Amino acid sequence: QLPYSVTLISMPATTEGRRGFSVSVESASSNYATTVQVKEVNRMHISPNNRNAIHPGDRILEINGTPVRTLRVEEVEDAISQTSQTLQLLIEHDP
Repeated sequence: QLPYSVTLISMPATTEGRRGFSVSVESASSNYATTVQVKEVNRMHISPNNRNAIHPGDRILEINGTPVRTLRVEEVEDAISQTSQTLQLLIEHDP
């Protein structure tokens, strides 16, 4: 009924604490990330090209090409917080 949009972005390496967003990770079974949802966004910490590509309520489907349901909760958060690494994200936009 409503549009379903998916965006692939690449976030360049930055300094510690400045990835530009946080997540809420729900882990239904075991310690795997079932769903990864963007919680907060600091637009000024995001490069101009990606500043309008990630919003609160968006869900992260894949991190650097890996579906998040196969990652442990710590691996998801490590990837976001390891600002020395380029971070590729597959983002499902919320309608």
